[PDB]
Amino acid sequence: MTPEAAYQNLLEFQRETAYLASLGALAAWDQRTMIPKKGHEHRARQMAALARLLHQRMTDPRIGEWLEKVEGSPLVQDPLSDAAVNVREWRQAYERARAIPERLAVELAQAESEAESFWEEARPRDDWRGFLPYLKRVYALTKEKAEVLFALPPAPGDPPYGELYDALLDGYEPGMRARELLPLFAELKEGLKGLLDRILGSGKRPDTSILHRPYPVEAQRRFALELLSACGYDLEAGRLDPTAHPFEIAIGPGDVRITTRYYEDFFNAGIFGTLHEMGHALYEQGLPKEHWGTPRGDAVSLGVHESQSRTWENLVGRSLGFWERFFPRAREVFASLGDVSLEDFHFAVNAVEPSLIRVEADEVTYNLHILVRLELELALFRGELSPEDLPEAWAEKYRDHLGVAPKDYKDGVMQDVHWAGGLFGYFPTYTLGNLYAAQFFQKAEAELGPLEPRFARGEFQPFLDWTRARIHAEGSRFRPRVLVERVTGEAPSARPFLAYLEKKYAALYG
Amino acid sequence: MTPEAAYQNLLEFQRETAYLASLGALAAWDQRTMIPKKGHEHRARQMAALARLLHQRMTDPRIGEWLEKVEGSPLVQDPLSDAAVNVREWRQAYERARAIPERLAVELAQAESEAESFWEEARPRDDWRGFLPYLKRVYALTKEKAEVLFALPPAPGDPPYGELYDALLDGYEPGMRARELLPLFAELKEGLKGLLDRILGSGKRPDTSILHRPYPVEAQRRFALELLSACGYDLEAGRLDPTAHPFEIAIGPGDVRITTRYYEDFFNAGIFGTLHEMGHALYEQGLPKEHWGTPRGDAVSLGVHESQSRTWENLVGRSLGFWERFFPRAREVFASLGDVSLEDFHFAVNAVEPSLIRVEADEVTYNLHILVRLELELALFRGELSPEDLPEAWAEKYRDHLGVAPKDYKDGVMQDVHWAGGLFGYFPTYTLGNLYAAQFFQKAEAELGPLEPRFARGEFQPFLDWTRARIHAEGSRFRPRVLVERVTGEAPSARPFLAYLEKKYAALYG
Ligand SMILES: [Zn+2]
Ligand SMILES: [Zn+2]
Repeated sequence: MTPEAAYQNLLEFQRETAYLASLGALAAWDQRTMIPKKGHEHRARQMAALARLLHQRMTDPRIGEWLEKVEGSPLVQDPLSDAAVNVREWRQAYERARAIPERLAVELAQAESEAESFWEEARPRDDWRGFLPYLKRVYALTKEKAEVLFALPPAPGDPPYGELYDALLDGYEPGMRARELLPLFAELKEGLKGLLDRILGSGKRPDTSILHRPYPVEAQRRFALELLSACGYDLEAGRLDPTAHPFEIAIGPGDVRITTRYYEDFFNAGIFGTLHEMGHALYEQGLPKEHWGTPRGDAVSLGVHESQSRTWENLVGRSLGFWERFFPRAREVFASLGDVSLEDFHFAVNAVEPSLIRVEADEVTYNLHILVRLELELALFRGELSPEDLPEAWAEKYRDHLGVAPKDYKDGVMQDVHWAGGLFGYFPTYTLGNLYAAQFFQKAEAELGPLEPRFARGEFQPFLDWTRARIHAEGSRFRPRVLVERVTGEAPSARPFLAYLEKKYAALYG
Repeated sequence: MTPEAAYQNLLEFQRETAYLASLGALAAWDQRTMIPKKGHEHRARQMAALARLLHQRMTDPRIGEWLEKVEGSPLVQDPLSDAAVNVREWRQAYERARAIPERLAVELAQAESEAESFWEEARPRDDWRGFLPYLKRVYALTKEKAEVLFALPPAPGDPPYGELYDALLDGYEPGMRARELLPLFAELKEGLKGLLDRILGSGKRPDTSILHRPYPVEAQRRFALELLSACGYDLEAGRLDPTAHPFEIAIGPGDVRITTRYYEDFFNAGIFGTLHEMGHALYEQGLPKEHWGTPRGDAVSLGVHESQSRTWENLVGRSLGFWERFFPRAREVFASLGDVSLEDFHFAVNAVEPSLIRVEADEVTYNLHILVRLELELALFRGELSPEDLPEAWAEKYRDHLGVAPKDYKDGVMQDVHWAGGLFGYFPTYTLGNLYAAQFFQKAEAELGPLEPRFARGEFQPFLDWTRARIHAEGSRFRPRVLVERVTGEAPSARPFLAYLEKKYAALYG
């Protein structure tokens, strides 16, 4: 068996797994939108059976045989080639899937399910004491999983793991290590606190009460569809439906779906949430279809994915140019806007406020919430902090980073599901997406010409085409750090994000 | 390995296949309702990958090992026991799936796909000449499949095959043979022609033009939902959505879905079509959930399934009692009914008319369309008729059975897709469903008391509970012929259907 024959067998087998898994993607979409109230228990059973099948296919020893025969062949010598890109990822997933003992996968999966469902009810009850045993168990098995993965050799071509955490972080953000995040976030922290301090001393507005007037849900839907169409989302290849928790989900080429949630009495949630999910969807629709089902045709990381959602939510969607374009229409469709000026509205949708809850934070304060979760997760995995001491260390860092501290557990350390779901090394990606987005955006402006005037006329397609040629077309060919450097000429940095904020908020807050 | 251990292994393996297949059911639902216009090609690829997986699981040699160890064991000696019912079906599907050579399955699947897509365009063009080669090929491979299946021993406990056709018919209608259909349909034919002849000589009405006034689509939807709720469809366990071609589809316990099609200018299609699909759904919702995924928990045949759709479309839905109940509401919601009396409306929805097109036929003429297709299919498989001579033999039997003959191919021998899709031995089930339905209905009235008065007050739940205890609860425990006899005390017969028609139409047509 030549390396070419083995590469074909491996591509066919891996592509078939992706097709079967995408029926899982469809069922997950349906579970959150169309499913009958009484159909959930069966759906879970269906998902569980699919998961067993995929676990068999992802650990089939044939994958090792074929990989053994392809690796070191000429076919893969060029790291930039499709085959090298694919095999690099296939090897790394195979090795990680085979290295976890079933005993450990099963206990971890069970502990995360128990802690998630206990957390649903315990957060409204402010019940740390009863939640902690569940979180303690999830941490432990997560830590045990980290050690297993750490002891594997990293993928050929990437920075080695520096410490335990990196083995978790690498799953969500290939190639990203703590020793790169440290300087990145230190620079961001200093710049955000200085900018917050200047906003706090401004004595200017914003009139957020404008956003809490009435905004009929059905008019929000119609207005969001106009926005989706003008920005370039292909509605013939997607759809928009209501859900309890907005998400985007890619079913396959020609089928990328958005969901959102509207609030009769809050403009932001449904409009900017639709735009945020549109950004994700635009990435998925711009990936190269001839590589669907392979690593060359998959999104490269959560950071880059979040860079595309945040590009369209904030850098476009919350910009002066965007609203110069669409504010007249909004006054036509929303009675609560009849007596509202463009300047008031643009300032209102960009209000800044230190607050306890991350998922409600403005773009200036949001990333400080991520820093504290990062700082705590590193303390945990470095063995310097214990889950029992998490509530005090949480408020300590909320006071130093944001200048406000929780008075309870509900709106404090228990506010997010992530840790109960065993999502450690996940949070930094939210911030990486913001830093990447501004860095991409700055190069796009430098190559395309300033974009505010173009947005004001509704011309979004050149910037969209630019993100396709620079980012979406590449799939997983380049690790994020390398992709950022190929598009922008420099390694990931916080300065473009800070420059973007400093200019935008120097103008709004005088 | 005991027989008990083998039966458990076999139940676990077979139930898991059903769960994976039900993700196929979900994707098929989505393909006809929610899928984006550009997502079809991927969906087909997903369906194709699922089909390969299922084909592997359905022919896994382990099924033969486990069956070998269970068969002849005490566990299965009682033919009425769950294990016997299950193993009977598992063996028969395994043997039929293993007996078809891949060469033959692949050519047949290909020939049916080619002939279906060629038939879509060729029927509007009246293009027999170009369609015939495609149909000729599908017949041949279908005939070859019949011979393979015929040469297997029939399932222990059922009538032997009498001739080639029975091997096809048995797949759609377990245990049903041509030599039972012959007397059944001969009796039906004589009775329908006599009743048609009396209707034709009546000189009474019906005013069908009432049904072609306007009926706003959205009011049809709201009215159908009232009907669904009153008849006992569990909307918390289902849903109703528009589609191009109505169907029902069961995804799992708690999740049984209906689709329908409304016409602004034709009342019947969307209302009675919703009721027809509701009948299917009511069967699926009444199957016993603790046996989901096994033959004991599956619908037993297309005839019985169609008996439940036709029960609710016609025996309930087109009855005087039903409209005594719901006609006032219909006059409240439909302006075109303001000047219309109950007597006019009930006669209109029950109009009878010999016509060329089966899918538009009234309940008195519809089954004669099935007889001719049966007569032609038997001629083909007995080697007495050739596909080339099908257009003449078609019009000959349309003249003798219905007294009207097609003038072209479009609205003649090419009107239905079935033969191009290789659905031979399928059509008789439509009529078996009508005969069963009336036979069930007659026993229900004899045990429950006349139902017209109960319908007139909206009391549908006792009859629904009766169909659950008599039919739905049984799953596939009894072959249809045996199930009809356990519920009604007699073997399937045409007389209850004819008695039902004779009384209903003696009154409408004087
Ligand atoms: Zn996001
Ligand atoms: Zn039907």
